[PDB]
Amino acid sequence: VMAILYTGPTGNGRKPLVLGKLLNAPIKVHMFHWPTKDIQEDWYLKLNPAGIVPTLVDDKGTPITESNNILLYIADTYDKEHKFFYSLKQDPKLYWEQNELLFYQATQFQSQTLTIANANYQNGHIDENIAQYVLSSFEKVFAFMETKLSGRDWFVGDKFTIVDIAFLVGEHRRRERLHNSPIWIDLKENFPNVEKWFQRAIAFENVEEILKEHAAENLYFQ
Amino acid sequence: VMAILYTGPTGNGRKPLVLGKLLNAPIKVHMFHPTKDIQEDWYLKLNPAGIVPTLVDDKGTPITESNNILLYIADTYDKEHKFFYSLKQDPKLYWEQNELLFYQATQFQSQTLTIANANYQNGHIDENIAQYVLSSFEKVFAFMETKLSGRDWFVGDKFTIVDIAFLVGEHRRRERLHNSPIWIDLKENFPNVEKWFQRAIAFENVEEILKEHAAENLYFQ
Ligand SMILES: [Cl-]
Ligand SMILES: [Cl-]
Ligand SMILES: [Cl-]
Repeated sequence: VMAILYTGPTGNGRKPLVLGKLLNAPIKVHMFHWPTKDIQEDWYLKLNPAGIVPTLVDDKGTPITESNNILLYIADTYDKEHKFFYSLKQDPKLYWEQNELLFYQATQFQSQTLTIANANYQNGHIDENIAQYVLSSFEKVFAFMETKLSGRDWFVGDKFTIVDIAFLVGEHRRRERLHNSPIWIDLKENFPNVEKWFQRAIAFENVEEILKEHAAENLYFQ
Repeated sequence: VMAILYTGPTGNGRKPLVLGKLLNAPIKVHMFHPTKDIQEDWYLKLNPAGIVPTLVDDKGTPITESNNILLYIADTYDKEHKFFYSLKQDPKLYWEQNELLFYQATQFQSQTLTIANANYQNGHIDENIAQYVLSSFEKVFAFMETKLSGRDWFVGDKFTIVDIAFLVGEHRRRERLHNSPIWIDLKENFPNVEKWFQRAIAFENVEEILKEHAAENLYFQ
């Protein structure tokens, strides 16, 4: 009956978690320990054959998967005032900007950087070849974000939206996990628009409090 | 006036090309001539990421990200919903459609094919990356094999933009990785996926559209 969000304290897991809480949506949260063998169990793979978090099981029992897609689903379903997103009829221009940035955040930020790094981290090391790939990918993503954020406060329209949630959660994760790594980049110096935007996004309502609930340590690097 | 699709001949680029051509949509296509054209100022104004493809709509607005362009062209030009499911009409299939477009872009392309293509140069790829790429493809194909079990198409009962997204990625995988250390033959372990790929390229004139390369002289095709 009631919707259930199965998730973990990760760059992808935290996105719909933040949105659901900002909306006070009737969504029960099942927070996995991290890492967990639960997502390899039969019952989970039935909900999400990709074997990744998060999964939202909706109020009819159907799984919705892919973090940035779940953002869209939760907004459409529970954000009745459109506080955190733009609908196609509401404002088509902004709707398409929102959609493209959710694809971009997923592919060019999360997938190209954090997911690749974590998949190739073992025993306190990421191989130099992968490490440089990831570093160059971060360089590209930050150049893009810096440009997009030029002359504005938020990614889309004139307010904090699901696009800001997607980007802020990835960036918060990067700072949480990679500050002590060979692939750290300090934004203060070369990407001032992104830094300014991050600080205002993390400061929005209770976003920071939500993210702190299951705070993680930096990855160890020899 | 007319919408314009700027592309190359790539895993992302052919997706909106295929849909547009299948719809006989009023979209002019310009293929750039390995190119640094996409670093030019006018192009960066349309797509600050400096990549292809970009669709500029009939009002001068750029739409980016291949799988998103699929959705936009479908909403805009697919009046009869031949190639997609709308949220209003079929919300259940709409969300399955949306999640698979995210999957194809992230797990198939970004996390796997893109990494493979970038790191396989001049017939060589570092062993550690090759191993990452192979394990990733094995997982993705297994997923697709599961999704396609007892089905002809990825979503609903017809060829859709999800099939377009997956087929273009698979076409590009074959075009670049066939004679390499990270080749995988689907016939061997993924027969559902092989059968689906053949069915998808055989759909209408898909195979023809995929053969299209830049015109020699003319700006548009
Ligand atoms: Cl996602
Ligand atoms: Cl895409
Ligand atoms: Cl990509």
